[PDB]
Amino acid sequence: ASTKKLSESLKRIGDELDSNMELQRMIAAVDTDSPREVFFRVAADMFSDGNFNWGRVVALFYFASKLVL
Amino acid sequence: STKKLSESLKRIGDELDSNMELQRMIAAVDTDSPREVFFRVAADMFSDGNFNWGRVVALFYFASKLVLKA
Repeated sequence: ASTKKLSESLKRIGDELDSNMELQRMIAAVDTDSPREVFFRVAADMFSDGNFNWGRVVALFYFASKLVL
Repeated sequence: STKKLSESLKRIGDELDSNMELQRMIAAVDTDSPREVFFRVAADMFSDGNFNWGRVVALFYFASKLVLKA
């Protein structure tokens, strides 16, 4: 427990997002014609179990960022 | 197709929320000044020089839990 430990945990997590080549490839393999359709399709499957927890929403926000930027 | 990605993202989000160590350290921020905590953690996260989007999203995950507790 400390501010150092928290920063390293977040640093580790963020670095896991960007360096996960499998995720990056799946994200690139989706589409680039019409992001709106891709977003709602991915969102529907992510939440088909009904669980709308904050971690998943942030994952979806990361995905949308890569789609529009 | 879209399924493997959605499953991948769902797993990442559930892992964030089940990171008990992470949830526990974040819950310990009973500070008079959230701003200082925010800048302190953000400074350590970027002390190398790499301002990559993944770290920013994790900082955004942290900041949301930090600020939306009041």
